[PDB]
Order: sequence, then structure tokens, then C-alpha cells
Amino acid sequence: SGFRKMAFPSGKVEGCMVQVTCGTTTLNGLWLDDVVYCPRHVICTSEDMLNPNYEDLLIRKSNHNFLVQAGNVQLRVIGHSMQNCVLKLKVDTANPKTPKYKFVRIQPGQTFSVLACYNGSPSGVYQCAMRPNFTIKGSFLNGSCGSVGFNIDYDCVSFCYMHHMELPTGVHAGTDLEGNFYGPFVDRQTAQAAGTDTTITVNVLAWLYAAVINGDRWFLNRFTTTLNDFNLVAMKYNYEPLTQDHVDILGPLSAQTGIAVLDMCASLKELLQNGMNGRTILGSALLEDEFTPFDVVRQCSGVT
Amino acid sequence: SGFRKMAFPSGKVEGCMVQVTCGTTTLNGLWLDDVVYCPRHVICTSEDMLNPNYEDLLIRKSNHNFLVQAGNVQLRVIGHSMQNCVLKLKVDTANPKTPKYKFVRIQPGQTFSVLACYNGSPSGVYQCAMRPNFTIKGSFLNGSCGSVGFNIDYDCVSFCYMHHMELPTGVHAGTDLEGNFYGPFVDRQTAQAAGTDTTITVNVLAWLYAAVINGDRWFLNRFTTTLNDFNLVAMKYNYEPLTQDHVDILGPLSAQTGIAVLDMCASLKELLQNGMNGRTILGSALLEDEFTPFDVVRQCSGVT
Ligand SMILES: OC[C@H]1CN(Cc2ccccc2)CCO1
Ligand SMILES: OC[C@H]1CN(Cc2ccccc2)CCO1
Repeated sequence: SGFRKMAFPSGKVEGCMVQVTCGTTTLNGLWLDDVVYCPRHVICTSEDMLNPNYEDLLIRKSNHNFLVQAGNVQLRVIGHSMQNCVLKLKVDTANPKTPKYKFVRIQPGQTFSVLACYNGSPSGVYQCAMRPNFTIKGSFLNGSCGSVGFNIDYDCVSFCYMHHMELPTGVHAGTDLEGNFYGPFVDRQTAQAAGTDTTITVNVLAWLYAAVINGDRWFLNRFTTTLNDFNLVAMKYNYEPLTQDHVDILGPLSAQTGIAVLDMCASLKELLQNGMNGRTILGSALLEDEFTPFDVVRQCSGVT
Repeated sequence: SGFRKMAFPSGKVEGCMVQVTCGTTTLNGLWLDDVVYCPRHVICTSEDMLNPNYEDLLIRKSNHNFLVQAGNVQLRVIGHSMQNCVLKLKVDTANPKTPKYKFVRIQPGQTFSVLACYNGSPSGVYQCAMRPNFTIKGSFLNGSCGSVGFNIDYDCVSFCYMHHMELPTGVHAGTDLEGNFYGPFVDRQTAQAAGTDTTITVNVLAWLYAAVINGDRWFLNRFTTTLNDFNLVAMKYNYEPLTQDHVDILGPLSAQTGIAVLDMCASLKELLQNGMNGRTILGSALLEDEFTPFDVVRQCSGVT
């Protein structure tokens, strides 16, 4: 019993982290097979960052300008290319610790673990969600760029995120491993405002199921509702709309607890309208939205 | 910027986890050099667990009764001994992935990462505190016993916890790596009640400092207090007493933010007395006590 915000074991990703230096900028790279992936802004002076022309900046750069260090050994760069907002540095040595991996672009609401790194060295691991506004609420200091987000299915690391940017509001923006930003953000030091940070409704419902499973039941009410009625209340409270897709995904949690999804929706509705009245659920005073239904099933079933 | 509940990178500990089977009981072992450490209750039938005599149960056990598997390879057990509530199984092979390590007994309030394992396989990592009542609020299903708690100082893993028990209240109890329980708990399926789960005051103060550092300042008040006045309020709210030792440990956070410790104490006092009035601090609706001052400095400074 018990329910924790839990990251994937990070060992398989620790084995992939390298330091990338271009001139006076150092940040993190991901070393998979004989390619090192890093944010293209590695080539920028924080002066360049105001209005960078990356193609023009790149002309000035050779393989030998990219310094790649894995532990305290230097990798030989034998090629470099730009793909969207990432550089791929071809190195002469395949990473001997390359795990099975995929690059996936996740959807808003999906959770992943971040291995926070400085100078190619891991400092910590935490669990995130891609916010509905395509930001993440990370913990990232200068030098943390190229830190990656990932899921693990058994022995396969799915890389979903690379850290690029802190917005003036101190929330975070980055790319998939093809170098495409999540949301409308660009790798430029300019005014970039995030949209509404709404709550991931399907994730809240999953975590209410996790609470019931773990004995926290005080909030279960006598009511039910409809998707349309619930969605009216959701919108009023900056909750994302619940679809029949979300209801389907919650099916297994509904099955295990015998609480119909629409009943749990009506319980959520009363919590929104009545508040927590100073009570907690799974040791939280607010409704947690950084567990997916898959996450709740995984942790409640003990998947390795 | 940003502040996350962050575990240590778990790779160094993933490399230490093995499966231990005695008869029909399987749980986790820690393989360091040529010794595998596991909970002694591995030798119990859940029938034995009601009133086990471990010394008498152990007489019935030989080296060959302990089945140790690291990946899908079996280790040869060439010796076994009981030390307090753990078994040490001597194996014929030194773990080639043994990191530099120490066994430390932590104090209540100290934080550590848990690598949750089933069948010797890692499922997740999360950050804990040893509660003032010597319990932890973990996430542990059947098969998770022998999962360990640890801190990392650069390249040295300090093992502080091994999981043994869930109390009837669904909180967790375990040992240091010498097999000595934290708190008054025993490895027996009997009524064992925890004491008061009080808040770790020094940790709350550290996390209020982390909030200020990260731009959350709405709660900073115009007041100060004394250790004695603050402690009167602390006791009333099931907060642990603050000592001059705690004030000293917060010195660096006081220095960086220019907020005297006793001023931050008076801010905490008003939050206890007035509540959060529906506001959040670092995205929490309650006062977080699972970051130490050391943790706040580490994460706010980017230690690897
Ligand atoms: O009123 C309805 C809710 C959901 N929101 C949709 C939304 C979708 C994507 C990203 C941000 C926001 C708007 C604001 O509040
Ligand atoms: O009234 C004072 C506070 C602190 N408590 C001390 C305490 C110390 C250790 C373990 C549990 C509890 C008692 C209860 O509330």
C-alpha cells in the first residue's frame, strides 16, 4: 500500500548522458549508438540568443568545435547536422551502454521522468507531466539544457523530451528527440507567454481511483453525473474536457474499484464545488494531475 | 528555476538489486561485494510471521535453501548469517557493479531515495523522509521487501534503509543495513501502532526558503518570533520543536535570501494560524516537510 510520485529507474539514461561544449557554452547531450543529441542553442553566446540565425551560426562551426566528453574521456566528432532545434553529433564510438530506445512525441497530460544533469552528470530524477499548454514545471538551473524526459516499457527507453528553455514565468519548454518544440515555443530569448495551465482531468480521476484503492475514501459521494454536465463544471474550474476516450482509459480502475467513471466524475465535481474543507487525499491538499491511468495501474500492480 | 521532489539517480543501486527466494517466499536483496543483504523474514511462511523464532527457523536452512538470482544468472551461496533483522548471504562472486558505499543509520527528518523493486527488478524511484515516529510513507506492494533507501554523495552510495514491514495503518517500517529497525517495530505480524506523525519543522522552513528562492513570496510576513514562542505554536500544530542546531543548519539559506531564520519562523507561524486561504506554495496546498536544508541547497545549487 501507499501511493508515491515515482520516477522510472534512471540507470539506462544515466548511461547515455555526455557533456557537450561549443566555445564557452557547456550543456548536456544524449549519446545513443554513435550519435550525440543536444539543443542547437549550444552554438549560441547568450548574446546570439536574442535573435539567433542557427543556419548562419552553424556555418562558423566544424566537427572539432563540438567537444563531447563521456565520463572523463573525449569522443571524436566525425559529423554534425541540425534537425529542427537539436544537433546530432556523429561520433566515432557507439555508446556501449545504449539501451533499446524509441523517440516518441507525447501528448499533453502524458507523464515522464526527467534525469536532471549538469556537465553531463546526473543530479536527480523526478516525474513530470506535459501540461495542456505544452510547458512542463521542471527543476532546471543553467547547465541543465539537454537533460531528457523518458518512459520505460520493461527494457525499452522511450525518449519524449529534451530540455531547451525557461520562459520568463519560470516554466520550462523543450523538444522531442526530433528537435520539434512541444507547443508554440522557439529557442530564442524573447517574450514567450504560455496559455492557460489547466488541470489534466483524466489524471485527477486516475489519482482519485489510486486514493480509493489505498483506503482514502472520505470524498466518495452519493452522486453521479453525465460527461456533458461534468464538462460544464470542468471548464468553469480550468479542467480539461473529459472525452469518452478518457472514460475508456479509466475502465480498468473503474472495474477494480467498482466505482463507475461517471460516479467518480460526480465526486470530483463536488470536490471542485465544495473544496477539500482542510482534508487531504493521499497526503495532498490539492487534486494531483501528474499520474496517468497507466501510471496508477503500473504502481498499484507493481510492474518492473 | 522550479523546485521538484527529486530522487538521486538510481543507476548505482539498480546494479545492486538481486532476487532472494527461500522456499515459496521471494523478495529483494542488495548485492554489495560478495554479500547479499535481505530481510530475515525471507525464511518465514506468512504463518511463521505471526510469532516467528528466527534463530529456530534458521536452523532448518542451509546455504542451498537461499536462491539468489542477479538478472537471469544464479549466484552460489557459500555462507549465511543473521545480523539483527537482516540475513547476510555470502556469495562466491563479488558484484562487479558494487559502487563505493557506506551503511548509515539516519535520524528522523532525514530524506532518502527508495528504489522500489519486485523480484530483484527496479519498478520506480521516489524521495522519502524518515518520519519523527520512525515510519516512512512509502509505496510498497507484496514482493517489495528488501527494497532500499539511499543517499549519494558524488560517487558514494550511503544505504540507510531496507524495507521490511507494512503496519496495519499502511505506513512502512524497516531497518538500517545492520538489520536494526528504525523505531520500536519488529518483523512480526502483530498490532504495531505508530506514534504521532508530527511535521518536520526544519524541513518546512528549508522548503519555505526554496519557495522564496524560486519567486513564491506571498507568505513572507512583517513579523519575527523567538525559538520559545515559535516552539509553543509548533507543539500546538504537531510540528517538531526547532533547536538552535536547526537554526544553524538553515544559516546558508538565511544568508542567500536575507531572511533571518526567526523571521521565516514567524511566517510559518502565521501560515499555521491563518492557513493557506486556498493559495499554494511551490504548487503545494500544504506545507512540505520532505526536503532537508541540505536538499534545498543541493537542488538550488545543481550538485551532481
Ligand atoms: O475553459 C476551458 C478550460 C480548458 N482550456 C482549454 C485549454 C486547452 C489547451 C491548452 C490550454 C487550455 C481553456 C481554459 O479552461
Ligand atoms: O506536541 C508536540 C508535538 C511533537 N511530538 C513529539 C514527537 C516526537 C517523536 C515522535 C513523535 C512525536 C509529540 C506530538 O506533537
